[PDB]
Amino acid sequence: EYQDGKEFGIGDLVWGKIKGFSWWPAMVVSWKATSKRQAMSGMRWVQWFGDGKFSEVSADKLVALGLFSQHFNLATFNKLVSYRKAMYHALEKARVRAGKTFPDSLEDQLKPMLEWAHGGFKPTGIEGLKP
Ligand SMILES: CC[C@@H](CO)NCCN[C@@H](CC)CO
Repeated sequence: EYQDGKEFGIGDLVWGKIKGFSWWPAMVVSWKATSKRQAMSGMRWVQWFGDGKFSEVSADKLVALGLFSQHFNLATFNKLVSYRKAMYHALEKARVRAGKTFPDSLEDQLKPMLEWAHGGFKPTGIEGLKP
């Protein structure tokens, strides 16, 4: 599955861009997770953080979550609680994968995770976000 010459494999944390939305964090999943169909060549099933829905998205409309500063939308973050919730769930997954720990509102748990992400996911850097 996903042998089409494009990047992103199962478990990869990504930003996904679907028409009419900010870049949104997601995880690349197997089509078997979706209960739908195999993805067309050149596409990936992703599951969006925050709402848990599945979309078939072109691999060219995906970027690594680790490219964080570049794709994080501060306006969307300020405007939408659903986006903030998505960030939390996405960064929590990132955090556990990287072996990272932080020292309790949504915005308060989020604060150091966001700082971590925005700052480059130190000390591991983005290699720590790998599945
Ligand atoms: C319209 C409902 C809102 C709240 O979850 N969706 C947030 C955006 N996430 C969708 C688009 C990336 C994925 O369904």
